This record gives sequence, structure tokens and C-alpha cells, in this order.
Amino acid sequence: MCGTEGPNFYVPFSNKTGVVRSPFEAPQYYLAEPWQFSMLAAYMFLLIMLGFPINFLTLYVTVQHKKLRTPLNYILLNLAVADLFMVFGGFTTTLYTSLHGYFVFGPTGCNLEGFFATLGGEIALWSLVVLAIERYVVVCKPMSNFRFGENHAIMGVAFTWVMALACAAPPLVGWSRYIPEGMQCSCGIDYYTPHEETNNESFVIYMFVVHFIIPLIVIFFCYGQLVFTVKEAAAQQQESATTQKAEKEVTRMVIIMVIAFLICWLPYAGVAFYIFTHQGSCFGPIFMTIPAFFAKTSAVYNPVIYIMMNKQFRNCMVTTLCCGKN
Ligand SMILES: *[C@@H]1O[C@H](CO)[C@@H](O[C@@H]2O[C@H](CO)[C@@H](O[C@@H]3O[C@H](CO[C@H]4O[C@H](CO)[C@@H](O)[C@H](O)[C@@H]4O)[C@@H](O)[C@H](O[C@H]4O[C@H](CO)[C@@H](O)[C@H](O)[C@@H]4O)[C@@H]3O)[C@H](O)[C@H]2NC(C)=O)[C@H](O)[C@H]1NC(C)=O
Ligand SMILES: C[C@H](N)[C@H](C(=O)N1CCC2(CC1)Oc1ccccc1O2)c1ccc(Cl)cc1
Ligand SMILES: CCCCCCCCO[C@@H]1O[C@H](CO)[C@@H](O)[C@H](O)[C@H]1O
Ligand SMILES: CCCCCCCCO[C@@H]1O[C@H](CO)[C@@H](O)[C@H](O)[C@H]1O
Ligand SMILES: *C(=O)CCCCCCCCCCCCCCC
Repeated sequence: MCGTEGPNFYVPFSNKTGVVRSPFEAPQYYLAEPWQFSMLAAYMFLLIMLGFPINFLTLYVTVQHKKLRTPLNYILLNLAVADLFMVFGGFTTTLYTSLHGYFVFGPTGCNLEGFFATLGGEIALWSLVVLAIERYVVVCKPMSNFRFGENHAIMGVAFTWVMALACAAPPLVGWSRYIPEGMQCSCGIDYYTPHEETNNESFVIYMFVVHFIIPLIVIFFCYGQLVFTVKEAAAQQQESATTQKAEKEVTRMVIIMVIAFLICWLPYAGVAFYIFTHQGSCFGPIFMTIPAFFAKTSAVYNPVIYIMMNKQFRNCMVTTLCCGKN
């Protein structure tokens, strides 16, 4: 008996003292001191001030630079858009509610902010999956007469939207649900209550397998094969100093991407492991929300790694910031 249940919410605090209030009606300052809600606000401000420009600039320099508009880059624009859903559907709403100390938009606002913030993060996730599939296809050439073009790259983007809707949309119609989470200032999928009426258990399993396990396997396989192919090819051309240089930098970049993905991925896996063993206790506000706190920062560091470290975008972005010169 660690928390307080109500219709459409679960406050991770016991009501034995009678102080708990609906997170839709009154501030949750028994979960956390006001200054900690402010620090939640400050963190959201940081993510907005870094996350909007980087992702907006990614869309903006693609409009100004013809050479960026290649099919292999479409999935990166999708990534930028997904991050902006997170920045505006998620961080902005949470900055605003955090300063009230509760989710001031009510259960309807909870579904909206939950849906769009879950959709944004899901589209990003699957964009990294699809980008890895695309790079694997282009480099390892597993179809003999195949050339990756505009129509294929559109399919990849559409695919991320289907996968993201497949996670974000069921809680809207009765499989899982959106509720306040953590300090009750933002809304998300309910993996926190063993709700039976909406079959929460099977959605968590389905999330775990399809939207957590499968992405990691596909990302590791595609990039593993790719590094193997590039090393193998470079080994056959050891007379080419640039081939060796290119190999070293492809390898080093895959390592950064995979480690970045694990930095986002392992906190969920560590916390989920706690859920299987050490089931006994129930704990909050944080909880499995430690990964979520840090997974939000992927709206900032993913564009840094996949876009800002891409040689083309960097030079185009410099040209654009410097009003066309240098
Ligand atoms: C966590 O736990 C707390 C404590 O149990 C819950 O808060 C209580 O919620 C109940 C309602 O479910 C509140 O009861 C209602 O309070 C109203 C005002 O009561 C105060 O004001 C009157 C003057 O009007 C004083 O005389 C009185 O002494 C109180 O100080 C009333 O309007 C309500 O009355 C109606 O309902 C009752 C039954 O509940 C009927 O019998 C009546 O006829 C009347 O129609 C009722 O009294 C209670 O005040 C809350 N307590 C506190 C401390 O806030 C939380 O709901 C719970 N949290 C969650 C998330 O569930
Ligand atoms: C919506 C998000 N795109 C997605 C996410 O937050 N969820 C909820 C948390 C998650 C993975 C899926 O579910 C679980 C269920 C039980 C145990 C642990 C769990 O971890 C997500 C997917 C991958 C990554 Cl690396 C980050 C986040
Ligand atoms: C590397 C790409 C991974 C993207 C991870 C996205 C992080 C989103 O984090 C998610 O936020 C949602 C609402 O904000 C909540 O429903 C989830 O509890 C939380 O895991
Ligand atoms: C998702 C898959 C990530 C693959 C990263 C592989 C990292 C390998 O790293 C490489 O290993 C070689 C030996 O195999 C060494 O000779 C190289 O110095 C080293 O760069
Ligand atoms: C050429 O590529 C650059 C043109 C001139 C740019 C110089 C101004 C950049 C300032 C960036 C720092 C903003 C700080 C804001 C902190 C809140």
C-alpha cells in the first residue's frame, strides 16, 4: 500500500495522513518540495532552450541547402520533427504544469500531452531503428539488384509513424492508459499500476518486446554487420590510407551511436530488472521514472550525434548562422 489510487491517476504517496489530492486539482507538494518542482521546471527550460534551436535549425538548414535533401536524410528530418513533438508536446507542457505543482490541464489534457509526448519519443526511437536498417541496406547490399531511392525512404518514415501510433494510440482507446507520472506534472503510458480493466500487463509486455527489445536487436545487428563489412572491405585495401581513415571513423561513429542508444536504453533495463527481482516494495515518485527523466535528454543529444556530427549539416549550419559567409 505505497500510494493513492483514484479515477485516472495513481499518486505515489500514501494517504494515511489524508494530505493526498488529485494531481488534476491541487499541487503535489508532499511528493517533493516546491524547489524540486522548480528544478523540474529548470530542467525542462534547459531541454527547450537547447532542443528547439538544434532541431529547428536542422529543419531550417535543410530548406536552404539543396545537397541535404537526399533520401538517406529524410529519416533524419523525421528525427528532428519527432524531437520537436517532445519539445512542445512534452517539455513545454511540463514546464507549465511543474510551476503549478500539478497537472493543471485535467484528464483530457493528460491524454493529449501523453499521446504527443509518447508519439514524439516513439517516432525518434523508430527513426534510429529505420536509419540503421537503411544504412545497413546501402552498405551491406543484401539484395543483389537493389538501389535505395526516394520511395523507399518515404516508406521508412511512414513506418516510424505506424510503429509510434501502435504504441501511443492504444492507451487512448482502452489498452493501457495515460496518467500523471512521477511528480504528476507530465502524463505517459501507465506501466505503474497493475490495472486490469485496460489490460496494462499485456501492454507492458508488448511494449517491452516490440518497442524495447526488437529496436535494440535490429540496431545492434544492422550496425554490427555494417562495421564488419566496412572492416572487411578496408582490410582488402590496406594500401589506401583514407580507406583506413574512413573505416576508423565509421567504426568510432557506430560505437558512439550504440553507446548513446544504450545510455538511453540501459536505465529502463536496469529499472525493469528491479521490477522482476525485488518486487516486494513499491517506490516513488521516482521509481522507473529515473530513466524517463534522463531519456528526455535524447531530444538534445540525438540531433548532436546524428546531425551535428554529420559533415554536411555542420558546414551548412555554419553557413546559415553566418548569414551565408564562411
Ligand atoms: C486522501 O484522504 C483524504 C482524507 O480522507 C481525502 O480527503 C477527503 O475527501 C472527502 C470527500 O471524499 C472530504 O469530505 C467532504 O468534505 C467537504 C467539506 O468538509 C469540511 O468542511 C465542512 C463545512 O462544509 C466542515 O464542517 C467539515 O468539518 C470539513 O472540515 C464536504 O462538503 C463533504 O460533505 C459531503 O459528503 C459527505 C461524505 O463524504 C456526506 O456525508 C455529506 O452529507 C456531504 O454531502 C465531505 O465532508 C474530506 O473533507 C476530505 N478531507 C480532507 C482532509 O481534505 C482525499 O480525497 C484522499 N485523496 C485522494 C486522492 O483520494
Ligand atoms: C515511449 C518510449 N519510446 C519507450 C518507453 O518509454 N517505454 C516505456 C518503458 C519501457 C520501454 C518502452 O517499457 C517497459 C516495460 C517494463 C520494463 C521496462 C520498460 O521500459 C522507450 C523505448 C526504448 C527506449 Cl531506449 C526508451 C523509451
Ligand atoms: C534513443 C531514442 C529513445 C527515445 C526515448 C524517449 C524518451 C521518452 O520517455 C518517456 O516519456 C513519456 C512521456 O514523456 C512517458 O510515457 C514514458 O514513461 C517515458 O519513458
Ligand atoms: C553494434 C556493433 C558495434 C560494433 C563495434 C565494434 C568495435 C570494434 O573495434 C575495433 O575492433 C578491432 C578488432 O575487431 C580492432 O582491431 C580495432 O582497433 C577496433 O577499432
Ligand atoms: C558564423 O558562422 C557565425 C555568425 C555569428 C554568430 C555569433 C553569435 C553566436 C552566439 C551563440 C551564443 C548564444 C548564447 C545564448 C546564451 C543564452
